Amino acid sequence: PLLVEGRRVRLPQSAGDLVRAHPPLEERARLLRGQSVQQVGPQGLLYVQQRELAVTSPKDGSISILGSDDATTSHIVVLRHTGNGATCLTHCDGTDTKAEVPLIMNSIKSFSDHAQCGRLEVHLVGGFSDDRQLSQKLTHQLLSEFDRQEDDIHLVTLCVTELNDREENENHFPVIYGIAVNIKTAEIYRASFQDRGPEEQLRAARTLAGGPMISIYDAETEQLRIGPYSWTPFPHVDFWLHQDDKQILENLSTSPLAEPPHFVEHIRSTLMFLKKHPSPAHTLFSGNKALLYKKNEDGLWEKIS
Repeated sequence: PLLVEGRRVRLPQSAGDLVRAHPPLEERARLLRGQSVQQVGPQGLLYVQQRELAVTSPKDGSISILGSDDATTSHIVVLRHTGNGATCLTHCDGTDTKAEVPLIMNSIKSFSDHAQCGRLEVHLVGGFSDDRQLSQKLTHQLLSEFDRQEDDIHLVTLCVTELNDREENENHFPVIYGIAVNIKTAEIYRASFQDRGPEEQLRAARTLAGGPMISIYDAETEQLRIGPYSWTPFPHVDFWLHQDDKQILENLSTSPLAEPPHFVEHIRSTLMFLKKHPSPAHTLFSGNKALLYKKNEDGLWEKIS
């Protein structure tokens, strides 16, 4: 079940009510929202896209920081066992939360040396008070699915939906769009990411075409493993490529007035990828082999094999 200050959470309950009733949650939210955003560079970074999961631990010699950005109505989730340091960062968008929380749980529970030290801690950030209730629904689903687990999960950070909301000109949008977690130090902090590779377009197209949550990183081999992926041709991809920025925002975004400024440019490059690669399974991959990337000496991703 989900625990706050060592006791069970009553669900359903709004995130704001939870935070107001528990001073540790309120202080964490105040401090997190108050941080200035750090521009996290590529060294030791694994950037996790929407509908992806990455897990590793402090003995990883390649990755020291997990991060995700652009959480508009979606939530970034961090589950950490403070004893062995196993740390999973996930960017959930409400596609199938009941399937996705078990994936996060199993990614951490497989690490042993877990009984003698530490505990399971969970952190949830993202979203805002959006007109379509998408963030609030995601918050409820994540809290409920974690609370139905048998193991004790201690809720440490909760900065979602109404807690993550700001207003300008009667227009609401998120405060925190992105966070990083340092796996060695356990720090979780506000962050933005300019270097989101590798295979940024392939991975974005996989999710725009409707792919489910996937785990992208093999901590044992310190290998990023991309694909093989498959999809059918994206409907009306040429038509959407010919629409103007306002039409793309209103129809291809969950919240047209809350997206970050580069949203349309990002989706145009994803649509172009889909247009160029309507059937990637046997054109972008060989013999069903994943594309393999490892960190090089200077902390950048490099393709192997």
